Amino acid sequence: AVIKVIGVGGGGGNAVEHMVRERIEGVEFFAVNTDAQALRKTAVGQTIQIGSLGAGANPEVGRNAADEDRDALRAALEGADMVFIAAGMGGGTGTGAAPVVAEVAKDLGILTVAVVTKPFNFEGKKRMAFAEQGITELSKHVDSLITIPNDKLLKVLGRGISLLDAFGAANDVLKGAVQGIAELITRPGLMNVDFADVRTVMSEMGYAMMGSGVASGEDRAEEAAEMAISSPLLEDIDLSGARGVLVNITAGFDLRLDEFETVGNTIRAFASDNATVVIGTSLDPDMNDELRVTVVATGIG
Ligand SMILES: Nc1nc2c(ncn2[C@@H]2O[C@H](COP(=O)(O)OP(=O)(O)O)[C@@H](O)[C@H]2O)c(=O)[nH]1
Repeated sequence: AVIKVIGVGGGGGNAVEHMVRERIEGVEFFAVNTDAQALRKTAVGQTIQIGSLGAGANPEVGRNAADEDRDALRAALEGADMVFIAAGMGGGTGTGAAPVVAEVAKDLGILTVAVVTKPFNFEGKKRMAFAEQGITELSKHVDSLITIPNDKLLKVLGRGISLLDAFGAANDVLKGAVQGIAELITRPGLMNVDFADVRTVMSEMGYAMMGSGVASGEDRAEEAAEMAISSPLLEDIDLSGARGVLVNITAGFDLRLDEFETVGNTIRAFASDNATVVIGTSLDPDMNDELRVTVVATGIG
């Protein structure tokens, strides 16, 4: 199983570095950027410089830069069963280069999943608009596109929170989407899913969203699953309208087979009977009494 994770532009590079620091098991990390100094400071193993004033923040340099290096991108990606593309949309490199990265992955026939953010509203109308044109182009070359509007992450951390901390939160959610999907394959627990099942729920489906919950104690299965369903990242989504649902139960060695059934029944309660629902587990030996449920609805709208 060969899974590659590609951070594109500055924000995406910070995200995959965060995934590298905290470890996602069984995947290869790449950083793609035009800024050579950015890639030198990055702690990711594989880095791919693409491309030949106030012209870096323009998506078209990013697109042209990646069009000029398709063969370099193609060589990094080939041989992969699943590619994840991480980017903060809104800039010049991520917004322009990520859809080229995607098209290259999908023209090689790889299951291609985008996980990207929309900028905070304080970043200005211009970056909000850039981000939306870039997501539109991205959605044409990806099997699933998971969007994270950064403003939802204020819904749990308000305050006069640090700009450092706001973007650390976006790093964390990007990592949770990637790890929620990937480690169902690379780190299965008692109930393993097939790669075919993962393929069926993500493939040629369009818009997706992610939600997560964690819980402890005798009822952790029900409360973790219901916390995921009511995650603010899923607020405006009618889970009964999603054509696909992927569910990752992550626990330690103490996962009970009746807890898996309880997460399953609770998710299937809110899911349409005409959807593809896939419930799998992941084994994290250092989780002791905590149970994580991550829900990915695909094929929405
Ligand atoms: N996850 C994450 N997102 C970021 C970070 N910094 C910026 N962003 C978001 O990414 C968007 C694009 O910025 P950036 O990646 O630096 O521009 P680019 O390199 O031209 O694509 C910004 O509008 C921010 O909303 C970061 O450190 N981590």
